[PDB]
Amino acid sequence: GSHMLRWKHTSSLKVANEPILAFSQGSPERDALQKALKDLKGQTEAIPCVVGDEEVWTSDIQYQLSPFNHAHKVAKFCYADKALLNRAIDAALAARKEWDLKPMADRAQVFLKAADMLSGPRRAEVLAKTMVGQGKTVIQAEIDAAAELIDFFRFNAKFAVELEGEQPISVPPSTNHTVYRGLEGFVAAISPFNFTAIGGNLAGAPALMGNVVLWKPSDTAMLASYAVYRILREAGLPPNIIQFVPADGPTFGDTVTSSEHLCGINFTGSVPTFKHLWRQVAQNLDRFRTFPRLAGECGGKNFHFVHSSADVDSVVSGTLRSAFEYGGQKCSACSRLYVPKSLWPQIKGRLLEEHSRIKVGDPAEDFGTFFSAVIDAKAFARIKKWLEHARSSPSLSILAGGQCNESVGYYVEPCIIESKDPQEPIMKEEIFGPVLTVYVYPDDKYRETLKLVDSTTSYGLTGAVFAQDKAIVQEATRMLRNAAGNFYINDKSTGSVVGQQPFGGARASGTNDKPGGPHYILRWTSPQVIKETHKPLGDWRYSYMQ
Amino acid sequence: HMLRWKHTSSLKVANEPILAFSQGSPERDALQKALKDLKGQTEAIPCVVGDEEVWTSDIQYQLSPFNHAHKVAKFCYADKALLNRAIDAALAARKEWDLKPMADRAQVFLKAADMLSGPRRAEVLAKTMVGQGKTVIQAEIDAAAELIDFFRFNAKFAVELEGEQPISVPPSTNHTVYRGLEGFVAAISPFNFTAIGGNLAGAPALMGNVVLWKPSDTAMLASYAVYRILREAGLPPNIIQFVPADGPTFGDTVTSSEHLCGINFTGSVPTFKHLWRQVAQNLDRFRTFPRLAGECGGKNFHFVHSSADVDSVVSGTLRSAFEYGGQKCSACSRLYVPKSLWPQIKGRLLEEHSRIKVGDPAEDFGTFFSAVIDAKAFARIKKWLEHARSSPSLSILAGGQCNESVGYYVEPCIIESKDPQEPIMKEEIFGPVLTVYVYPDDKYRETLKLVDSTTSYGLTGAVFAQDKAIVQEATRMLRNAAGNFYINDKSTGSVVGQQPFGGARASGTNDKPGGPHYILRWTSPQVIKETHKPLGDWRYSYMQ
Repeated sequence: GSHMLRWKHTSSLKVANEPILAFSQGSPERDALQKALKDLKGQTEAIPCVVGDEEVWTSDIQYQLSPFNHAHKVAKFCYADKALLNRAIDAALAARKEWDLKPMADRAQVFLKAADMLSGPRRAEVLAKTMVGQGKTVIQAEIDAAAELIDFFRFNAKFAVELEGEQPISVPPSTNHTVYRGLEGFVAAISPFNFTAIGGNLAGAPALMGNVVLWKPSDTAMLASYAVYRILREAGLPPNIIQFVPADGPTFGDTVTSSEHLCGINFTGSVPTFKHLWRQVAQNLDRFRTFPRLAGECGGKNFHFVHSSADVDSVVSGTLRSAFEYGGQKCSACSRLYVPKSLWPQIKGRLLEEHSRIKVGDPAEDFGTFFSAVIDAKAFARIKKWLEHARSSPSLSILAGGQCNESVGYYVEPCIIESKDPQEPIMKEEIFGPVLTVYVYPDDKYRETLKLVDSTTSYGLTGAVFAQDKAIVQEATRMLRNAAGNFYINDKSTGSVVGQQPFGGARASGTNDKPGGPHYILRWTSPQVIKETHKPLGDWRYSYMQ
Repeated sequence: HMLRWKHTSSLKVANEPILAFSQGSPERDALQKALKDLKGQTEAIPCVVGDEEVWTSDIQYQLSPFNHAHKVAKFCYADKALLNRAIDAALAARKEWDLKPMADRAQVFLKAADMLSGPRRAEVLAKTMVGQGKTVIQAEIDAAAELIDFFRFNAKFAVELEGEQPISVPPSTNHTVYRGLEGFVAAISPFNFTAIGGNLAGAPALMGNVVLWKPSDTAMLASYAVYRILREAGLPPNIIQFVPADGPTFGDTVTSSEHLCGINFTGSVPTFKHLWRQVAQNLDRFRTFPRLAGECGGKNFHFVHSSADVDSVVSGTLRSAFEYGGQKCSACSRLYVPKSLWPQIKGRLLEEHSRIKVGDPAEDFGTFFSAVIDAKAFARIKKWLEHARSSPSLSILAGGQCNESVGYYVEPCIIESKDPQEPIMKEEIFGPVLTVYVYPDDKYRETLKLVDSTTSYGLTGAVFAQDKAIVQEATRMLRNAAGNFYINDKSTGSVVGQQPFGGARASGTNDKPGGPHYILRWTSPQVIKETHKPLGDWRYSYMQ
């Protein structure tokens, strides 16, 4: 009755959130970051595609510009052509079986080592590249390229190693065991400009689970994304496990959805693009060896709802941060504020006062900067068009800000707008800029207004309620159950922390796979169950048949 | 502390015993009585929307497979209008159900499980026997044990899922709310397991969803019995709508609703692909991205190494290939045998074959298996038998007969193929048809590669061998050839909580019903962060 398959005990991992640094004057991290910023001034990095260990250049040359000084080309890179993408697929597939068979703990080690590199010796580098290339301030780069990315790597490693301990029941005469296989084929990872960490997670989490990946990073985050890629390779990621393949979006999607070996798309970006990819997979369903798994996070139109019992100062500070940090370029950013008439004079006064103190400028040169330029010319143009809409629309009034200037960087001042119409298009459409719209509701219609918060937009990502009345908090929490996948009581709608607020929402906001939580990795494994029976089978007949 | 989170508890459950049905036993007496209760009976089964029993003019009949003159049920197809009303009524009931504590929803399923275990066991077994053509033991493992286990184990998994909570750090408290999906779920269940219908509709309902359940026409009698048990166990109105319907009509209607949030499907590859494509076509109409779960069949193998225990190969293969007429997504239909063992295995298979009784499972408990499910299945299987008679690379070694004059009767059939790539080695027949390929002993490794490469499927498979090195090698080589992989056991008969069931390649999405993660497909988590102290400045210290 000897067991021919032997299963080894699996270990556990102790991890904690990466501490956020203060960057106080005289601190080593402030000095190190200033040096790293200086190291990037006037520099352009030539960033190749990487397939296996080969640096590959195509003729389709592209540039990443510094958002706050667009004369500065921070990187020159190139778009992979269809030939290179297909070569990358073939090479990844040829490397997959060995990587998938590697113990989970050994794959995890790569990510734990990368996390330690990011935490210590490479922190200043990835922060500086995120600041200069994506226009983040010190603290926005810190929470993203350091803390969040590090946390994704450590927490997903923990969740993955511990997943192997989730095993079925065995009853004599048999032993049952679940093998957490990677997906058979390759995964396409498509990451956004606004968080360096998201690129690391979109490519990294599937790789952790035994997959091979073609990673198309965001053009406007290339410098920091490549830094992360190199760190993973230095941390021991073998060749052909993650292919670094910047590419034209449509071209990339066409190529990966045309491969019989596509097994997943891990996407963060626009609703229309996610839908397009979903439709391409559906169109090509007959060619795939298996059913591809699509994961998408697709944005929001997020709210701060204020009840008359709210702490005014908390509303003001939390809303200013949520609406304007990183120029409002977060899928979680507050863009609609609902205020009761009774509190509006106080809140309006405070918002306008604090608004006048917000500094917009160069985040590398002036650490006094609250936020800097938006990401690129396309974003600038879109935001400018909304500001013009606000000026023309009778129902919209600009209370503060409204200016923009793209002569040196893509600079947009923080803008506060009041709408008399809770259904105005500006209350519905995601702007991805520093543009806050306020709707003032009569206190006596708070319940009807909560229904409007829930029904006005197509999105379901984040939202906050500010209130100190328990009954109201309970009621609002029930009414807004599906209006936000990340819901906040007396805190701002942005700044989810890995392991604390797993992030994601439904409605138009995506598939809600909750990166940052313990279940996200399950999308990237296809379990097999093995039953070994240790005694001979008896007769095919059953006793009741006699 | 505006929000207080009541502590969650654990739930202890064990597998339901499989009963022996020995002479004089309470279960055998009860089953015989229940079978007698069904003889000559036709139940008129309505659509059920809320508590309303609804009849349309589109009358349909379920026939007893082994005696098709016996109409075991008269039912009707829900039209587009009725399906749309069912959606509307379900959606209006959803919020209250979703807000009900997980433990309270679980209680309905635990009560249903106890009913199925005891007072309703004979009923659901008998209805599965008479309506779907199962023998006593096949009905027992399905309508009792598997269904009871789905209900108890999913309840345990769901209650314990609420204990999976994030880290809280002062001054904030974080909590995950495992919300049901917003919208309705369409459950589309197959004829071949009463339990699967219960799971496809029941698991999403457990997680706070509302469901339109289209049961299989050819399993209507037992499916409605399960539905009624759920309602009696406390399932409120409009949580599961009982809506038999024409397949295309049902799919067209649910995929046309802006409120579709999931399809839980078990059935054919082409139908699943069609539904997937309908959802993709209508993406712009949906309020959210619908979640499709599909289990889509297999072309499953038993691979024999020369060191195998021959008697185990023989009994395991006869069971896997022929129990319930081979009408399992897990059934062995391709057997690979080394030349050195073939004279033994051939001789034993052919001798035991002659002893297999095919007949009426209600009247003769000596029956190994009975008629296949319906006229369409009979015709498809006959086409394959005719192909075997035509093809020069295929030889019928035993069986090959069929007769639909009284029931849809197909004898067990054993075929040898000289071509390991013959279409019969690739395509799912869903009948009692076993094809054998004999390989030279010294080419076992090349043959393992063929096991992996020949078909489009990835569901079940077994290796019979008593050599550790060979088992380790085969296990590695066949890693993606089977999502349920067996060493020295038959490829069918997965048990909830022991062998979570499913596979990839063309076999579906592999969500592993029967395991702890399946329920995650039917929840959309929300995380609530409550901060207990006023927020500070919007400025940061490093800015000063």
